[PDB]
Amino acid sequence: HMADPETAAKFKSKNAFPDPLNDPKCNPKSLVKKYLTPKVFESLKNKKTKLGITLWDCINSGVVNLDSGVGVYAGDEESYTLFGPLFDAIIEDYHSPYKLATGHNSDMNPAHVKAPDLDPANRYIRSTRIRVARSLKGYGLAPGVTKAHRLEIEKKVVGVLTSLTGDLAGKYYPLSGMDEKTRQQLVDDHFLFKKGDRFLEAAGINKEWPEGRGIYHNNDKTFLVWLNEEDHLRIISMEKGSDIGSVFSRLCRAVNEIDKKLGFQHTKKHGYLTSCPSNLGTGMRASVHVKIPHAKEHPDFENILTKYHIQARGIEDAGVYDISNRRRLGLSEVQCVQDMYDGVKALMELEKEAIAKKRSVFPEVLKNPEVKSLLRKYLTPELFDSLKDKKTAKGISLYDCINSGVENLDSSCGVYAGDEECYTLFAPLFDKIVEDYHSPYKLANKHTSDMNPEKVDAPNLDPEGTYIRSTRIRVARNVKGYALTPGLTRNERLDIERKVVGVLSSLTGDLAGQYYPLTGMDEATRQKLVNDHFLFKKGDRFLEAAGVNKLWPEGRGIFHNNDKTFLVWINEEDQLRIISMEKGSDIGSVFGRLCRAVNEIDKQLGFQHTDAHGYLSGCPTNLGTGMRASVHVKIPKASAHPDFQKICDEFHIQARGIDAGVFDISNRRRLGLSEVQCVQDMYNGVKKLLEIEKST
Repeated sequence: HMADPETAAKFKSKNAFPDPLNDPKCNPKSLVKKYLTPKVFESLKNKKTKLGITLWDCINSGVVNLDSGVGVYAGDEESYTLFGPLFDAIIEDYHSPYKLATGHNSDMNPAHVKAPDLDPANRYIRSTRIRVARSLKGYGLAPGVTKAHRLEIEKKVVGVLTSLTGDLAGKYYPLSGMDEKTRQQLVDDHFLFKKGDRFLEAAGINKEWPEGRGIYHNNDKTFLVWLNEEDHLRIISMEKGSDIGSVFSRLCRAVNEIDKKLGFQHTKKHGYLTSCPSNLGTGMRASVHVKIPHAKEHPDFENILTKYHIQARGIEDAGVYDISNRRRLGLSEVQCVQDMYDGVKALMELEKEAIAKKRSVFPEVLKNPEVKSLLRKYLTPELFDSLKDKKTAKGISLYDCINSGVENLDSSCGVYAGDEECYTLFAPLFDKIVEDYHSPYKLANKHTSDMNPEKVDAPNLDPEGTYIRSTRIRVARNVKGYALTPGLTRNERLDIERKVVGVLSSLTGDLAGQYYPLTGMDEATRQKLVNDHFLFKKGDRFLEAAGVNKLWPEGRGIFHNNDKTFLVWINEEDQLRIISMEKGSDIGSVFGRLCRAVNEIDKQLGFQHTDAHGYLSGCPTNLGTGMRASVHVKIPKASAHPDFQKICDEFHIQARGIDAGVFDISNRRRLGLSEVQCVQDMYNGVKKLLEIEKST
């Protein structure tokens, strides 16, 4: 249960049977204990491979580490035959029901896999990963490879890897000579490996550490190679989402190229040769993270697992399971992936059946009297019945839209739109909620957008900042051509991030700045952002239930200008949250800067917009202008003045408190007035508040 190398060495130096295998501490499930019998030991203790590999070399880790599951490593290919009486038994046990006599067939042609993307909307599956172990022709395996040959392997591999093009293009980092900065980065990406543990140590695998070891990854960070760790190659293809077809394609592309140029250790009986016999055959571990708490309780759950030879283990994450293959010998890589795909699909269809069933009925929780959401107010059972089966082109149902209000009974609204079509297809519900929250606006009135700052007449109110401390204007926007945030697929969100960053990086003048993706953000970048109050985090339970938090934090990021007067959040609650900000009183300048930035983005990308709703948002509260204009101002005199109420009411502004009696003055309306009108209203209102605070 800890390594005892000193005790093993006594027996090894005498070439005697390892007595500690008969030690009560030893794992009674140890394969080396089970099959290294005194007679097996006697028969094989004097044999050596061409590389000088002995039986003791092979069994050493299993004696040093008595808690071992397997407990042997092969120093070379010859070890599997010369020490066959040991390895054969171990293999056929671990890999049962596989029989070496049956033989193994490899298949790394991704075109043999039929895998249409299971879950692009990411309703169930969270991530997909495929890993294979390989060793190069012409060398011993990792426990027996010579110092010179490990270096030759690294060199040959790197030559192929750095030749890779397209999405496989990337960079190699040798462990030897790696600086602290790089080490930190690779840890942050979880790409780093360190000196092997007690098991690899005792196997002889750690020799010459860290010479000849290295890490390669593509620029997308969806392809990773560990070089000369436990095997010559550990090759991993991975990404968020469900697209195992694309993951396996990328894997195959790289592996076949290496195979072509270099060649792999491989036999009919064993498949690909690896250091540990657990990794023979396909040498593959395929893994999908999927949320299936309902399918788990189904009586056909274990039957599906058994049928496809997969296993389900536990991994915010309730109901999430790691589905993985149990088998590597007797099925091809193609077959493993297809079983993985078919198996997860069957498990997913179970979850979907359970959910469609529960969604087939009016949400009983809404019947409760003390629930006061607009959802409850307007969602009658007849309305529910007339709409519950209709779906948008992007696959959004009514229940998708109302889910957050059903899961969060204490919501105010409780309805999110997954896409533009929701506002039309589920209009009998959405119209009522829009006109309630945005009262007195009527959708029949329609909305006029206006982002021309020259139509605002705003001579600077308080140049000294005596009363007005800061001025802020934010707009929410969503990019035309996509779902809204709650309905986004993985690829849409990534496309949005890519195109927005593109526009933002092209911004010149006082709008020039830098982007900070959340994915792979370091401690110091974060801290810096927190200090400026620029950082955002994963959405709350309302956003979580609305489907807004999917694949967090992929596709999410932060941009700000050098002056820190311009800030953009990407794919937070809306696809775009755009903020212009200043100390002092100059609303015209803040709005002028905002318009310059928003209009440029509009021209390049386009926004989601209708005549009736103005700019579209997943949250109906952010429709129209999607604007929040904010002025921080010290107004003790006028807050007590009796024209105060009249002023706030005429100009549709409201004051809330916050260093002094600084009040936040913000706009009350978003639909029925243009951005220009909103800013002009704010200017006019604040002007009158100032005239009272300044009278003598």
